[PDB]
Amino acid sequence: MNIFEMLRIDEGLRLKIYKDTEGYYTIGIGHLLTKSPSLNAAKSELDKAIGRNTNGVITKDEAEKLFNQDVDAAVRGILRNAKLKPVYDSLDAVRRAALINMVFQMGVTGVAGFTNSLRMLQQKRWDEAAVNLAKSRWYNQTPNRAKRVITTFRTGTWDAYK
Ligand SMILES: [Cl-]
Repeated sequence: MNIFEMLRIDEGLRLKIYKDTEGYYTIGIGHLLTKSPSLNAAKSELDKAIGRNTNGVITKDEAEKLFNQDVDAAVRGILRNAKLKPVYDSLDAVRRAALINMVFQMGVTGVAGFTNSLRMLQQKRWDEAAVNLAKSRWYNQTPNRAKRVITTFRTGTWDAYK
């Protein structure tokens, strides 16, 4: 298991524009295109991202390229953030992946927001963190996924993704 596989499971793969759990326009492997409710806005962001006139549809390869860019950006985002880097540096590899997953879904800013949990993570207080992390909209809105990530922080293993 690795971050790529992990995330491919949590986000799925879709080759035509679609709406995420928040009703936003996305494609590929959780690649967010726009929060604009406008589908043409979406198609516009898409062609721009791909480098061609897609007409809302992309190939596998294409999606994979997006994904690669997106994991990369998420790591880097993490390392460039003053609240997050330290956390990341204190964790083990599996747990690092868990952190990366959260940033890929909700962004730096959003994860940087979980102050208390970050601290707990930093202290390696796993059960405490798990609980605290569960007290969030994230958990309430996307429970199966959040449960998987949380368990990952809690156990430091991949069992949730079996
Ligand atoms: Cl879910």
